[PDB]
Amino acid sequence: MSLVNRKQLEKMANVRFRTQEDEYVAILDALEEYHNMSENTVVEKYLKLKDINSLTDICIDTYKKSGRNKALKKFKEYLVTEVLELKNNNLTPVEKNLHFVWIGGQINDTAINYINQWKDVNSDYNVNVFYDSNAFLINTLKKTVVESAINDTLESFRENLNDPRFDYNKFFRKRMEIIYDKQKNFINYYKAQREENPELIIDDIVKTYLSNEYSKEIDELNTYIEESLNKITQNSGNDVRNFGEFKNGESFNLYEQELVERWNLAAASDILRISALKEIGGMYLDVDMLPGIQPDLFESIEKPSSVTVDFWEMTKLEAIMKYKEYIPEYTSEHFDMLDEEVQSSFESVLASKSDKSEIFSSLGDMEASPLEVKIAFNSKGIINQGLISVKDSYCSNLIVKQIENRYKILNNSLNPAISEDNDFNTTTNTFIDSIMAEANADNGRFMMELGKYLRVGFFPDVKTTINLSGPEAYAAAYQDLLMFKEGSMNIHLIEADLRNFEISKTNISQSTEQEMASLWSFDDARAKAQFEEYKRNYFEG
Ligand SMILES: O=c1ccn([C@@H]2O[C@H](COP(=O)(O)OP(=O)(O)O)[C@@H](O)[C@H]2O)c(=O)[nH]1
Ligand SMILES: OC[C@H]1O[C@H](O)[C@H](O)[C@@H](O)[C@@H]1O
Ligand SMILES: [Mn+2]
Repeated sequence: MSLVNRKQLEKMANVRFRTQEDEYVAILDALEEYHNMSENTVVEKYLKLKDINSLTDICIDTYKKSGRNKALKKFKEYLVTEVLELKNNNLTPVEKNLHFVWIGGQINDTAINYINQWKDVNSDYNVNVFYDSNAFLINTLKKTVVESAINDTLESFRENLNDPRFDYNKFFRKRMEIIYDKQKNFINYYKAQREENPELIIDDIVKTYLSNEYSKEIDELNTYIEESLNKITQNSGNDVRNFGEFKNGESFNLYEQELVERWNLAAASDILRISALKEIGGMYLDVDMLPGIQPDLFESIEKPSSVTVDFWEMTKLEAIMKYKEYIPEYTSEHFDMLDEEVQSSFESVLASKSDKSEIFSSLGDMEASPLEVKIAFNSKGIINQGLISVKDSYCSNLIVKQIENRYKILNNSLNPAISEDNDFNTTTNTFIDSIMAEANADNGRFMMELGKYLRVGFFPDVKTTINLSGPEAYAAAYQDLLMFKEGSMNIHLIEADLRNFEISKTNISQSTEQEMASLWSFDDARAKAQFEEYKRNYFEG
């Protein structure tokens, strides 16, 4: 399963009676010396593969009317196969680090209780829980602002709360306008202050703002900052403000854009996590992820037919937490819908086990390609809630580059829109017009997905983050890898290509309670339920 030799290819692209051009002879040359490269690093072999590819597309280019073009194009495919061979066969130890991120406010007990499960079965792994010591008040800032906007929109309706269609669609639309205006009022303040006193940290600007505009007590905010700092210190805290390579890189301004202006802590988390992986190596996990259940644990209990495979994965966890109680206040919602007979079997199995290690598996020694970042999977494809990479992996670099390039395209259209000082609607329309003018056949779908950006976290079903800093940057990077290029914007890879980068399902339990509620986004059914709750509160409060 090695790949084609110098004269093995030379008989493949043999065209009768016609001379061998310089750029063709370069392919063969580079190909032979690749086979003498069993001294070189895994990266050096990829870069030799990239170049053979860069010479082959340059041979075709110059000779559009060449008989070699059929074999020259079949060779380009053999090169892809070889990357996949280079990746799977040449594995190095993954650094024993677990990376979590919680930024924007205090860490809640739930996250720590999830994190501690990883701690309890991975004593040989170092754990970082990343926080930003300048920015404990963003979550407070957003919540105050959203609630102020909730109350203002309801003040607008009220005499029309009954009817007709002052429905949940209309509410979130109006609320968006108010939110935009408040956010832009804060952003303007932030920038006025940073220009005046460049020494002021995020939280200083924020608490002064909350005091001036929402009558919050600075003393209580200060107390909150001090408690949050103490709590994260007690829990493997690691400060973004001491991560120097991150502070000084080209992604820090983007990270702050998301933190300070957009209040999207998931997008800020996306930008930081890949950088942690690039700089330290190891395994990244969202705080709503729990260890993998032992393969042979529930092997005696059979999934009944009246149950989703995903319902079953949820119940497996809930049965562990009902009987072993590892995580307090874990839901039993789905477990309780089972039979007597089926609930009995779970207790009976969760009985013969005494150690947490008989329930949850350990990561132990892991290995990956110096080329790759491994990514978790769910039914909708790849997902960056789990990631594995060795320090300075080739992909970690390609993913960083993808994210920065995606932001460069966004900010190029967004910023001129914003720096005209208009309301939500006009700014949206200018922004979209601009995105539309810069769109082309290469970046089309991605551009369509960018136009909802001003609404992220504030309106139902707005997922822009996925295309900017999330899973799509990862797919683009894998395509960069497999196509010997950089800057893919048009994803043509299918499921089978991406499967090469999967973390095995046994290493993570993804079907957790906290996974089932998104911190940066919300669907329509949730938006409807929220609307109705807010009306009641307004009526009763
Ligand atoms: O206030 C917040 C909210 C989210 N996050 C980060 O964003 C990640 C993704 O959150 P979530 O799992 O809700 O996103 P989802 O899986 O629904 O896309 C979390 O794990 C945290 O790392 C954060 O740091 N602070
Ligand atoms: O990229 C946006 C989000 O996408 C995914 O759903 C991940 O669960 C989360 O870690 C990330 O923040
Ligand atoms: Mn999640």
